[PDB]
Amino acid sequence: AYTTFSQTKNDQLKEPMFFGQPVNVARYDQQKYDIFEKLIEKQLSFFWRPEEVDVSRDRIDYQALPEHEKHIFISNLKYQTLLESIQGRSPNVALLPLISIPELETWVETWAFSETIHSRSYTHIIRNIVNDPSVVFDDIVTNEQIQKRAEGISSYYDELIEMTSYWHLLGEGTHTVNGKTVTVSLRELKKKLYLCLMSVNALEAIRFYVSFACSFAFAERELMEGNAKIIRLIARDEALHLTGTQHMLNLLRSGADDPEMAEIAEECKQECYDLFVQAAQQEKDWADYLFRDGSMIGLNKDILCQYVEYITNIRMQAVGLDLPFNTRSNPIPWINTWLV
Amino acid sequence: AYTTFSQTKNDQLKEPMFFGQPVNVARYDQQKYDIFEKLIEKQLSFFWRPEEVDVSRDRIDYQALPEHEKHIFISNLKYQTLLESIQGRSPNVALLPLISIPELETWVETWAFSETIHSRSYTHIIRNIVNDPSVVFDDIVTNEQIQKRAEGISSYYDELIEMTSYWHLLGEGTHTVNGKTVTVSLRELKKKLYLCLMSVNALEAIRFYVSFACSFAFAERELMEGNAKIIRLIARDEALHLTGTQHMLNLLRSGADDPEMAEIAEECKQECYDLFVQAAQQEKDWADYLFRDGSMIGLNKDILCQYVEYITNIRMQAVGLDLPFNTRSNPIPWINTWLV
Ligand SMILES: [Fe+3]
Ligand SMILES: [Fe+3]
Ligand SMILES: [Fe+3]
Ligand SMILES: [Fe+3]
Ligand SMILES: [Hg+2]
Ligand SMILES: [Hg+2]
Ligand SMILES: [Hg+2]
Ligand SMILES: [Hg+2]
Ligand SMILES: [Hg+2]
Ligand SMILES: [Hg+2]
Ligand SMILES: [Hg+2]
Repeated sequence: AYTTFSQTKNDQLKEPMFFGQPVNVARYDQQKYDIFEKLIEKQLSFFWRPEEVDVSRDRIDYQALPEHEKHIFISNLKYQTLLESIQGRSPNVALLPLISIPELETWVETWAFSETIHSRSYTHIIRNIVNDPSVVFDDIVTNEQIQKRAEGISSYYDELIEMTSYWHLLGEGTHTVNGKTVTVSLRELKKKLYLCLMSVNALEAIRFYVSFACSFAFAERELMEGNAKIIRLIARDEALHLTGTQHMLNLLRSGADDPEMAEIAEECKQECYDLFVQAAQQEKDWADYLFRDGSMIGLNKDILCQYVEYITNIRMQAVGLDLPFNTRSNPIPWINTWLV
Repeated sequence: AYTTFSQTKNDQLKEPMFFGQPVNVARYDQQKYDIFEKLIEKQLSFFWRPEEVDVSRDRIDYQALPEHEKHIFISNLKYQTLLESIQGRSPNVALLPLISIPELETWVETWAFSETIHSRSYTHIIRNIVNDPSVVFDDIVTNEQIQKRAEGISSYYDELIEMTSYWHLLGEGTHTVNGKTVTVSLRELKKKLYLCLMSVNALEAIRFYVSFACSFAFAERELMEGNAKIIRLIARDEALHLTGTQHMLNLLRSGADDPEMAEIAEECKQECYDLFVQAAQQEKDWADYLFRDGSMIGLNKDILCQYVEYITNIRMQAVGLDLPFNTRSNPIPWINTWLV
């Protein structure tokens, strides 16, 4: 039931963010939610190209690095790479088919485009510090260590995409497919989207900020500056992305866009709380692999874990959830000079 | 049966362009087909922002235009806006789920992204020349003459998107759904893909160039110069887009990438020919509507129809189809001043 161009003339200012009539005309002179247009404008003003950044000295720095420090750096790089690979394609495949207002549709495509730039920035870095990228990229797919901290991400997406297909093909109701009953409920599909968005918010607001900490730690000891410039640029974009998800979630919760959503959100309550708790726990567990062969002066499992708790409470509070960790001060205040 | 991150370790250099294992890692250090990486790089170096273009004198230019010329300029602008709205979302929703090589996946997202900048530019022009933009945007969806093309284009995308869902959900074979038999054939799905591709090739290779001629006809008279600067940037991007689909089609029909597709394209060869000739005929009928109230300096239904046949012959030959019209030279060589 999906269409690339709905022939019905509708007031786009009256459609909900999701599940309404598919967007037909792309206009930007007006918007139901001005914030998405502001995010497109900001992101476009930040346009950058990784190839231009000078990472020529990073090879000398990396080579001089002690083995366990090479391990920490390259492992952080492999994870960032896997997350961006998924973020480059997923927002378009999972959200585009469900969006019903123009500014949000375009923001999703701009956001996803920026992710492919990040992925491209990692190839730029890898190529300039290793003799063969092929070894780095192949290890990403294998090595359960990586897949372990990331387990569940592709899960939330894949499930949303499949239920969305059944909905477009069969419509709401109970059906018979090859002799088996299949139920299609819009209420359950709306729940699937909210949970997905929450997982994405956790990915960009928490999982990525933990990785930045590891990157900037090297920058503090005046090493890997080429990588550092790029990470600052990526972090500047990520702040825009997390703002977008925070607004999507809070607007859906308010009930002003779709009352049924506010009702479902109250039911999603414990589930979204738990997925944030699970993500936080996965980041900590990943620390065990990062510091397998040893840690660094100002960075170790303990400090990283404190930062995970510190940032998770901040992110969860921003979307109205209760805080799972003890309140604390920033454990690595030096990172502030690198962000913003 | 689609996944945002396939857990199987595969050689991305040995996968077909389409219908293979879904892309897992996003890397840009190598590629099966260099053309797509080349295209991503060129498109990125061309980055521009419509806001930067001064269109402050276009308002007075438009008001002073005779009645029939306003009709021409605005009808053309609305058709362009229509196609751009479709091209900004469709390649993503229709192709991403079927691609199996990383360079092609990112090119498609980069391509789609560039189209949303084109949509943004038309909003920039429209509100700088009409006072009440809503009137323009609403006519785009309901205009009977314009829609005499919207459904045909949308139909090719929609049918491919629907069959793709059945294939991903049920797989090949004879199934039953709510008392009805439903057959799923990969061979038929392959044919559907070859068709959106031929259709989109005709769209960017022919439909858009016919509209460029009209825009630059005004620029040759020193009118609507802000509009002209923007169409020049747009046309520069389109040359890259059509290069992309031309390569996809030739790789699929030669048999180099997928023997089966080559066998399929050979059997539906007459259908592909009729499809291209049908697109040229619609552009001819349009020129008719465009000049129903009179012509202007440098353009008329006859000169325009001659350009359609000239450009159509060139594009069809590029993808292996016989020429439908008589060969001739370029009817309007002055257009090269604004193109390539
Ligand atoms: Fe990113
Ligand atoms: Fe992001
Ligand atoms: Fe375009
Ligand atoms: Fe295009
Ligand atoms: Hg999501
Ligand atoms: Hg998700
Ligand atoms: Hg860290
Ligand atoms: Hg198509
Ligand atoms: Hg025209
Ligand atoms: Hg024309
Ligand atoms: Hg064909």
